[PDB]
Amino acid sequence: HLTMPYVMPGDGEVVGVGEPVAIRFDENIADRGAAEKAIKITTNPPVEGAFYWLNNREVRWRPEHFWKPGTAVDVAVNTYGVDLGEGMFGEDNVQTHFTIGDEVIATADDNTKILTVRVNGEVVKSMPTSMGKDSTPTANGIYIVGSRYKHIIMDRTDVDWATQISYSGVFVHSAPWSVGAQGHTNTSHGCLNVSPSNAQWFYDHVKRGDIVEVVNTVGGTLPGIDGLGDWNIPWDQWRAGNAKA
Ligand SMILES: [Ca+2]
Repeated sequence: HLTMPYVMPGDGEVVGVGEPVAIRFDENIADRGAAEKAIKITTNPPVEGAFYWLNNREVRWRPEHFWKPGTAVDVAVNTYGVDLGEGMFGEDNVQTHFTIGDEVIATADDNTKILTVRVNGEVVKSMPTSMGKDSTPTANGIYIVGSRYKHIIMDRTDVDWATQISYSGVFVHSAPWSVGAQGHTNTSHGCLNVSPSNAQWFYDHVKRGDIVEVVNTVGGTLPGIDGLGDWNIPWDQWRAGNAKA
């Protein structure tokens, strides 16, 4: 009858301008309103933001637009002993403080099959890419950079320099097998294939909460409730929330 909250990002982290605050509970939350009320987010410079649930256990908070670099965020999850519905009570409080770093937005345009990395509005890197085949396309939309792996076995394929950008399993990563197609032809299951050198560059130069935007593919749009797809939910839907849904 107790539920523990877990907050991301980590205390003292510097994250990108797309990073939502995430409060994840280890049990389903029946009274989302109570949970939201128990979570106090302070921003400096102050910016309006709102809660939206990605699933029964995890709520996100973010502003209407990407964060401003330098913004400091304090999160107080004051859930200890709070009634969260159906006889479940918050086990404890948790807190985090984090800050926003540089604006890093990488745009993959299916028209050019180039991923262009912009840091604070400035092009710093361009890399040929091979995106999802027509039958398995990469969805368009805004993706948030999540975890990274120097090496990972995808699921069985060994992969180097893998930067995760969706929970659905889209990564930017080393793809030595499609170097010839990069910049020319889509060959993947959905991942953004780039050269070993470019994948290592990307891995080294991004951080959690940086943004990848995919445009002009034959896919649809990445689901807002993917896990890293938050920004695809239009603000008016996000702000309205789903506490009573
Ligand atoms: Ca109850």
